[PDB]
Amino acid sequence: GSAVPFHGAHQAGIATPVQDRLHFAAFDVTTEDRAAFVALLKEWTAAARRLTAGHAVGEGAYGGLPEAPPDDTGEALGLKPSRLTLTIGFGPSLFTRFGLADLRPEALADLPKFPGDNLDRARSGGDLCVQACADDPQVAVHAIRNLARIGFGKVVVRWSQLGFGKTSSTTPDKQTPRNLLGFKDGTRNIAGTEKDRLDRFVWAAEKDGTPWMTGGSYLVARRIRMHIETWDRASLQEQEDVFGRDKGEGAPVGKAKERDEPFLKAMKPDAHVRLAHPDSNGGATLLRRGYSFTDGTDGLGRLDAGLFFLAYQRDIRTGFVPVQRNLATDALNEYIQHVGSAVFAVPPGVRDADDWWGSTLF
Amino acid sequence: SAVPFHGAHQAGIATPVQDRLHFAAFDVTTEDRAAFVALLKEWTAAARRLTAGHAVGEGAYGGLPEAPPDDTGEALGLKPSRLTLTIGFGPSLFTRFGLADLRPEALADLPKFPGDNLDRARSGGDLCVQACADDPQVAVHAIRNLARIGFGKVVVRWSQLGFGKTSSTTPDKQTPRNLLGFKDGTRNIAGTEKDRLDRFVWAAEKDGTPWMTGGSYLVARRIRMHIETWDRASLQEQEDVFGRDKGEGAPVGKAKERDEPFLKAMKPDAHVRLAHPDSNGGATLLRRGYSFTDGTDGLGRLDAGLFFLAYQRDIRTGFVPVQRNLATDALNEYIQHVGSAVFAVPPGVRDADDWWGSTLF
Ligand code: HEM
Ligand code: HEM
Repeated sequence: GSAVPFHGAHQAGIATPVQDRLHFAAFDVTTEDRAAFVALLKEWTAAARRLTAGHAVGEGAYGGLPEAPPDDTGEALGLKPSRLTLTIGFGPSLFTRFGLADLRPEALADLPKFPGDNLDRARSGGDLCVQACADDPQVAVHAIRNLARIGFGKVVVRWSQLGFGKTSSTTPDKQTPRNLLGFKDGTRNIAGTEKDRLDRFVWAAEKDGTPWMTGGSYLVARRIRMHIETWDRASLQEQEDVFGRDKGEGAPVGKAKERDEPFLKAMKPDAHVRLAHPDSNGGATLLRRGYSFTDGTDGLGRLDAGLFFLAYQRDIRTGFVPVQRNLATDALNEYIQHVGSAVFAVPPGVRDADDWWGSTLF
Repeated sequence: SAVPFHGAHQAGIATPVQDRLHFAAFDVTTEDRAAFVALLKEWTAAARRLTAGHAVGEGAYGGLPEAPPDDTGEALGLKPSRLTLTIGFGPSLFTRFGLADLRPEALADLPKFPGDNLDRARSGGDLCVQACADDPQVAVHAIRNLARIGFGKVVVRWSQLGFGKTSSTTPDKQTPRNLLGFKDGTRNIAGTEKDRLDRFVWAAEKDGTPWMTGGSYLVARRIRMHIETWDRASLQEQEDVFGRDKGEGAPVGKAKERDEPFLKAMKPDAHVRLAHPDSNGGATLLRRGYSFTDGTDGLGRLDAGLFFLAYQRDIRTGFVPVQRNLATDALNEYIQHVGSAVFAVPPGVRDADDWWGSTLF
């Protein structure tokens, strides 16, 4: 229930241990006033400082003037900080505004069309995003709700996504969670202690060619529907062939323990782990940080399940794109479909109580 | 860490309220009474396993490679997490299997209420399973696997995820707050009150339907909140809507949350005043609902609210009179009922040989 420090060279919510709950919101900007938008950014940062510490935003949830609405909507009163992190990102469409065209980073690449893509334009894109992660879903909702409220008239929510449970790990010393297909997800990720690997693969460096992004990262978000009816009638051998790990232990095929190193030649040629592995992609490596979701039924008598996939990388062109291209022949494609997509530039961290979100850009 | 599955009553009604909810309504697709009884028996065996934290059937792995696993596996390595599984039968079940004359009179259809805007697709249902647990993945895995075992005899009509408190960070006799920011549950029937449970919650044999003795009747209402509207109301408006202050949750004019309300100091259309048993001829409810937030609708608005669950000894003397009295509730300005269902929740599974529905079939 402890707090995660909000200030740093990097934003929390990336290398941070993965919290149990996600509330992800993408916003469109509805003001042309660059000065108004900057004011919003400073205001949102002040609220984030309170929220991540478990304090009410503004002057609190009650005790103000009786005839004025409370500053804080109040549903997180009495709750601990619950490891809340708030991570902000800027979509490519934002750089068409406030005369920011020349500042859009090369590494913020538009994604090409991928085979099987069936993207819903209304749950894709967005001028910016806020990733709220916490162990308590009420805490995450309260944060998004109160940010949107403060931004009323300058931003609106385009689409949002709640994840009821993580399917990723930045802490290999703790139990690896399972996704809704029943497999451990997160074994060979990048850990928050591997500061060398984070520099090489996650944080944008100054020499990369966009100085304001130094210390930031780039985020790919993909909403992926799972065909659980199809999956649930496949044999155990089929399911394990698709991945290249056994279902029970999550060990690479042929080996005994989850964390034994995969021997790719023993896997089927179209096995997910074989195709995604850095060694098959010129060393391309990703920080995976996704969550499971279910949004009711599909109206055809079945549950509707999926995975909200999130990846952080130093350069979308050298991270997500090569690996996703290599999955064109993935055996997993038979059981999933990508139905939403968006990319963001995640700026550097808020360095101290004088700094603010996006200060290096504006 | 676990809640016993067997008893005179089903668990998940008087037992401690768990942090998360996965509620699913099912429609029945078979006409064959025997095939349905067989499914009820299979479901009971699976529920025994799930509530103890074990996989269904012969497990999630280690079986014959050319066979699909009995259990879909996403709860491997998790704990029982206080999972309870509570089944109920909707009025429409009784049009099948020759059961028409066994429908309890207390399982009454709900009137249309002023301001209802009920989504047909998220209403009704031949039966329900309420899955409560401290880990949402444990609850989802239970619904996912019962549906799979039932495939071909039942389909999922609608499903709802909900959250209450998070018990790892929140003390347990701290009242949870709803998404309007007000404490919710202060004056409620507690699981410790055996006498009030008998008076108000459990069906008795003299009520008229012997096979329902020890069961209860369930009303589910999906209630959307107009969040953005609520959040623009003054603090005084919000407190006047309920008749309690927002910070402490004390009845107006009182000092503490648990001070008994003085109804005459509340506005005549305040929610607590209209819902209180003294304003409804003594009618008293066991509320056991959960908040929901499903995302955002087409207008950028927050799709969130209260998934209201009330258990009672007779719908006609429980939910119906109280809800009728809310016709003029000041709260109506900020909420809308958009889904509804009622269910007869049978008596408990007595022992290892018993099964869900045995007293009816
Ligand atoms: C529903 C969609 C997906 C599911 C169920 C899934 C499942 C898995 C599983 C079970 C593993 C093995 C354990 C681990 O090392 O984490 C894995 C590994 C991995 N996945 Fe996926 N995955 C999905 C989508 C994706 C996508 C879209 C990408 C990249 C575009 C990706 C990239 C990777 C990578 C890089 C690894 C680590 C391979 C290694 O280095 O050993 N996955 N995935
Ligand atoms: C979004 C919908 C609703 C919200 C936010 C809400 C909220 C509240 C709040 C804050 C209280 C006072 C604290 C407490 O004793 O629990 C309360 C009391 C109560 N409510 Fe509601 N309520 C809702 C719907 C309903 C409905 C539909 C019913 C019945 C049909 C109902 C019946 C009651 C009862 C019986 C009490 C106890 C009053 C007393 O005995 O002091 N509520 N509710």
